[PDB]
Amino acid sequence: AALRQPQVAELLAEARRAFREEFGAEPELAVSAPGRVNLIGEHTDYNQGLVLPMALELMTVLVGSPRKDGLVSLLTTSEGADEPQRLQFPLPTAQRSLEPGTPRWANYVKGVIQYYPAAPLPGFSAVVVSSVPLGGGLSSSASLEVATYTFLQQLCPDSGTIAARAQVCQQAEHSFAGMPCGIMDQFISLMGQKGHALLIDCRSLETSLVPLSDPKLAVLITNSNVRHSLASSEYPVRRRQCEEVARALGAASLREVQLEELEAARDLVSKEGFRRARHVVGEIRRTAQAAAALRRGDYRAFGRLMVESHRSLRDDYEVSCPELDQLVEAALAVPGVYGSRMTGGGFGGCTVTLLEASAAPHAMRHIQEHYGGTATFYLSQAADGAKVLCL
Amino acid sequence: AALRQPQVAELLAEARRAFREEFGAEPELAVSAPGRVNLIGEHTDYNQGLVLPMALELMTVLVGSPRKDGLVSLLTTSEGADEPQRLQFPLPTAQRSLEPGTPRWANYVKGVIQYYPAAPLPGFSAVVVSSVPLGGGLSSSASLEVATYTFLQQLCPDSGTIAARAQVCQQAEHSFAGMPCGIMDQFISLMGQKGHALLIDCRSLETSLVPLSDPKLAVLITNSNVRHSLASSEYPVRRRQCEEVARALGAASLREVQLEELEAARDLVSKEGFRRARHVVGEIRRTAQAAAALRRGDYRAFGRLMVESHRSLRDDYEVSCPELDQLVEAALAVPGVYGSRMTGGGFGGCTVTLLEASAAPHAMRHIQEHYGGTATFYLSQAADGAKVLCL
Ligand SMILES: Nc1ncnc2c1ncn2[C@@H]1O[C@H](COP(=O)(O)OP(=O)(O)O)[C@@H](O)[C@H]1O
Ligand SMILES: Nc1ncnc2c1ncn2[C@@H]1O[C@H](COP(=O)(O)OP(=O)(O)O)[C@@H](O)[C@H]1O
Ligand SMILES: OC[C@H]1O[C@H](O)[C@H](O)[C@@H](O)[C@H]1O
Ligand SMILES: OC[C@H]1O[C@H](O)[C@H](O)[C@@H](O)[C@H]1O
Ligand SMILES: [Mg+2]
Ligand SMILES: [Mg+2]
Ligand code: NA
Ligand code: NA
Repeated sequence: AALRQPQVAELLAEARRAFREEFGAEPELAVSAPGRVNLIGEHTDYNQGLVLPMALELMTVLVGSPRKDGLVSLLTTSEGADEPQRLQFPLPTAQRSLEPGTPRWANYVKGVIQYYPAAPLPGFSAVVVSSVPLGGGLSSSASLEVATYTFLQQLCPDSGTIAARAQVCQQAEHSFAGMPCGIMDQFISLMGQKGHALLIDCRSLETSLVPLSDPKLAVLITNSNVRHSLASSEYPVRRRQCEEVARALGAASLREVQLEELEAARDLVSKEGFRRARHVVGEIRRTAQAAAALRRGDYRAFGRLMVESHRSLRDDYEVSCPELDQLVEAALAVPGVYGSRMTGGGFGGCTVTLLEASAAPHAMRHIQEHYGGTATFYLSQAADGAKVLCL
Repeated sequence: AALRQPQVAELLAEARRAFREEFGAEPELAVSAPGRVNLIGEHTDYNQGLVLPMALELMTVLVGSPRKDGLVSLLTTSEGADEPQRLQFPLPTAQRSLEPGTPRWANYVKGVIQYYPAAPLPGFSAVVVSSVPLGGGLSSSASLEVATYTFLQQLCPDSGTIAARAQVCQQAEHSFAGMPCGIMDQFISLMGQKGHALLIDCRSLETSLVPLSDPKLAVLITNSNVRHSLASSEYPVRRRQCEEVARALGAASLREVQLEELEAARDLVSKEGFRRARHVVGEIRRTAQAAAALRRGDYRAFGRLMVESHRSLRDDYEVSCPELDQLVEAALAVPGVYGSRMTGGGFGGCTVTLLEASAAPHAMRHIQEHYGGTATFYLSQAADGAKVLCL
């Protein structure tokens, strides 16, 4: 059975209750920002590549009020954050910028405040609630960042585009969480549309909505509930390796490189560098092709490209893990599935399976049996992106 | 001088004031929906073609409150609107539906109510204010429809998609306003992102957000301050003319006819229908070429394609008028101007001019000095789509 995904009104109700308790009054302001699953296009965003994510009904809700004292007071209800669940700190000033510290979870919020481009920002009181599993590879980090950004807009309206907001949150993750992420997770949290995946061009920042308007078609997310300790360990190593292959080929990014230049420049780069870069040029072509397939309603072919994505991620990019491999195989055994693959950064988190809606019950029953650990499941539809909730 | 474009704060404050005077208390809810300019792709939307509009900073703001008495009570502050500017009527029920009546401006709101897809809808009191000029060709009609729709979502949440909202608003315009528009104006008012043009495929309802972030580039809008009612007359004539050329060629729409295939099929259709179809099929091709020029920052190429769109609308489609053609040829004589063309329906309304930012002041002097009438100007950036405003 799939996990019940609580609606915005339920999270917003728990957020109001926890806030009213903590601060002594009803909060004035509220926002939501969703998590995400990448259908295909993994380890391409920081290579100026193509990705095809959708926003989930799994989301972070922030409620709060402005203060007059220039302090920030936070409570997260998520049990997976490092303690304390409470933190206060002063707004950054001309005299003193914020610095990352403990607890680590608040570094995400500190970073978005630090880089928020509009002034004057007042202090505020806020509670965070989330149905996005922390560390699940469904972007709880981006969801928290974009909820924070969208809350700050309610206190002090910004002047810029949705791309700039995504880049503020990305910068927060780089400087304050030490995670050199690409733009995808922030961009989909902001830009998601109900009943659509987004083809995102991480070079141009052009976005194409592709309809997911088909009740025969189900996206199943399977959480391995494994988080191996290569996560924010081997991810920065892959990004730097890609960037060295590009510079040693004289390209601004691997987006500017094709498999034929790469094969011809094999002696200019490490054996490992070649393999990383082979995944990325392949993956960019696969996600352009997969987008076109999805538009024409050719699920068979989209599934094929998904399974080629998994193989490439597992062997050439080495960011899968026995648990994710086992889920992907178990899912491909089930009559009615088009494809299955790891989604997110890897070394744990979730798989994304595309299949016939009528197969979902069997798919779940099968996968859980044929999995060593304990999988949770989500039947997900493409959700809206970040919005204001008027209290 | 460009005409001042009021900010959302100034429009909220006017709407609340008018709402306090009329209904005796502060409104509970607020929304906004923008007008639009079409950069290229005219009279293609209802031919299942391509369009490239952007949302304007000109907008409609609805503020209101739910009622318990199943009544709708409305006031517009637009002095352009036909008398009376205030109106009360019951919601439709099982037995009885709303019908188009008088005043005509209220039919846009009656229409969105009648075809609003979710229940139950309470009665409501609302004030509308607008900075979109009524009848000026920047789609005050779609702006009013989308702001009404977005307001109805606050009373009674809907569960369909962004495209289904555009269709409800299009249907209201067809049945209640008697104007068989395509989907462009409703779609951009819903889907507009600040700093972006929207490439809409009106066959697949696929959309691409294309960035417009060269601040040396500007979009000048010149209102002719003319409108002939050769327009409400000839729009539906052009539409059926297009439908009978497709039928006569065995195609579902002119989107299925390539330009060279149409040139070789001259003998299948009237020499009038032929020229109508040549505009359309060629405008669809020009829009894909214009999108591609935008993506590589070729404003010269974009500009020349706008001028071909204009010459085509003037000669082949015959929906320009002397005022629009004087405005265009005056703009093209200004150094720094890339292109100029009539935008929207025709027979009046505005031109759109792509020029160097630093040339705009000279262009406004030249165009006015060389125009037989009284031009008004707007220097508009790509703006946001419809949204909720929290009071
Ligand atoms: N709602 C939340 N409350 C507290 N901390 C959160 C919340 N959402 C995310 N986090 C923080 O972000 C971290 C997860 O980010 P990351 O390791 O990139 O995984 P993912 O984004 O894939 O879930 C958590 O360990 C925690 O620090
Ligand atoms: N804010 C408004 N208040 C009242 N009526 C409005 C408003 N905005 C639009 N309308 C209605 O829409 C009509 C104009 O639409 P139309 O003739 O299609 O021109 P356009 O959409 O190009 O401005 C007005 O005459 C009026 O009936
Ligand atoms: O595709 C891999 C994926 O991994 C993590 O989710 C990062 O946050 C994204 O930017 C992206 O790099
Ligand atoms: O492109 C011409 C244009 O004309 C009018 O604005 C209609 O409202 C739109 O649907 C479109 O057909
Ligand atoms: Mg993350
Ligand atoms: Mg109109
Ligand atoms: Na199991
Ligand atoms: Na004049």
